[PDB]
Amino acid sequence: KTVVVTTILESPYVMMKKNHEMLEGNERYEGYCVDLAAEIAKHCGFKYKLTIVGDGKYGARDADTKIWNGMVGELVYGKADIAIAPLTITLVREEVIDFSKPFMSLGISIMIKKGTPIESAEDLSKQTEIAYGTLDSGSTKEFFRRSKIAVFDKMWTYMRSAEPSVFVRTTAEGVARVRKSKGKYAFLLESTMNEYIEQRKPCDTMKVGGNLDSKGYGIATPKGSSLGNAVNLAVLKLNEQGLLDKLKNKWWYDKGECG
Amino acid sequence: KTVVVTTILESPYVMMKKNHEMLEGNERYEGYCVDLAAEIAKHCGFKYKLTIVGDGKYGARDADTKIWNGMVGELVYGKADIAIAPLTITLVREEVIDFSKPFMSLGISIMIKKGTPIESAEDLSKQTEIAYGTLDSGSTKEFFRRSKIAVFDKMWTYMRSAEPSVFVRTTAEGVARVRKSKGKYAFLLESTMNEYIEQRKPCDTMKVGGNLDSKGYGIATPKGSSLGNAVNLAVLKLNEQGLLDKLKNKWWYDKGECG
Ligand SMILES: C=C(C)[C@H]1CN[C@H](C(=O)O)[C@H]1CC(=O)O
Ligand SMILES: C=C(C)[C@H]1CN[C@H](C(=O)O)[C@H]1CC(=O)O
Repeated sequence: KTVVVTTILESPYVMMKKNHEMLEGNERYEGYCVDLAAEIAKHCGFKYKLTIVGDGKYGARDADTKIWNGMVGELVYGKADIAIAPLTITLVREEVIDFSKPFMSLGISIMIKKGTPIESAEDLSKQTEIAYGTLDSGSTKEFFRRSKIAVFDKMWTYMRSAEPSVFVRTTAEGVARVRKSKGKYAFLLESTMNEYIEQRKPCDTMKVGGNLDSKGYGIATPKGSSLGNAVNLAVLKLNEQGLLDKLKNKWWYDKGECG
Repeated sequence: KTVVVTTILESPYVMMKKNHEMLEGNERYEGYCVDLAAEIAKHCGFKYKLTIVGDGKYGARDADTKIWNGMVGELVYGKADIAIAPLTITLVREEVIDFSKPFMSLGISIMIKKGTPIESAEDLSKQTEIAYGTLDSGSTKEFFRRSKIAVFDKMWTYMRSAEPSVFVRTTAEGVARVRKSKGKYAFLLESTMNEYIEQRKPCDTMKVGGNLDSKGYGIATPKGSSLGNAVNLAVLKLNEQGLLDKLKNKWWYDKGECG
């Protein structure tokens, strides 16, 4: 049957095309993950339908109810067959779903407004004049909440106690906060998003310092799914063919607006 | 029972300790992969024995006999339970063994003697005054042999036809050739090895340009092994704890000899 793909709108991975109202089906969407879903399906020989996760989440388990939300939840509970999105490969997700080998590398990174006198996480951690935070859901927040590393633990303590709230709900909100805060907000976000934004007008942000960790995004399937093996081999094939690098250049750099 | 680990001597992943003749068992060895094997075993709760692959290979299948050699072969044929080494995650290996999520990122990279007027693969590809090659076995050679990308295809054609042979048998041989060829040899090798060497005396090499691809090393087990799941979760746990970054710094940078 048609494979149900769950994904989520996030630039430049999945976006509704400007003229989407005139299109149908999968053709309504564009972006890195859209292109990737099409290549994976072509290599594994299946038809598929892109659907957008209802709750707008990636995947976390409620501590009380023990229910998985997000795209991971759609897989775990049988609502979707595959998740193709900037879904960070984490231990807690790997315990309940199957992940491909990573299709893209990333790490938590610092986005500043140009001119901000910050060069590293340790720099942020030692001060408060420049506020800093993360998405209020997702693997970045969890990284900090869970870290036993001294600098990241101090940052997490800072972020929980800082007022007003340093958390944002969306990547767009975080970028807007950076751009509007006159150098007094720094956003901690995945390096991929950071790099994407740095290439976009008004060219007033930049990624600074090293990344805080290293990890990858993977394609996820329900545990035991017969699709898993084929999609993993497809990811490795596409990587080896240079197609993943091509897609990254297409969506991040090829039409870069900032020099 | 005790888990049989197959690995291979390659610096700084696995090395015999200077006083190994006075030690026994796993304690004879040191390096990044030695440390990693110990952490994985501790997290998965097994005892293990480090053994060194007999044929000194990583893993490739003979086109005629269809027999797998190297550490991959030891797994496929039941001689070892787990392979812990700088074993590049490739499609052809993933078809016959199980790989963890990557424990370390890398890409094919160019090593030059300092002062060599080369900044990229495309630079090498356009000339012949500076000879360039790879290991005569391994994933780097296969990358070139198999590439359909124009620049890498031209490089492969160059390497097959260049005289004398541009291939080397070991990383040490490649480094020595770079250091001894007065800027007239460049070595194509994994970025991890390149970065390691760049930090060692006599500080006369360096990694130049971007990497030519992106990939990872993974821990490998025989297909269907019950160890697979646990070792994969261990790798993700160790990554998330910052232990993999710590090990890389330990073996590459902490005692760097070159500034
Ligand atoms: C943009 C969203 C909320 C995602 C994408 N990857 C991370 C994930 O899979 O949880 C989340 C980002 C983050 O936590 O900075
Ligand atoms: C050093 C050896 C021959 C290894 C390590 N990784 C690659 C592999 O797993 O094949 C080989 C290196 C290379 O091909 O440049």
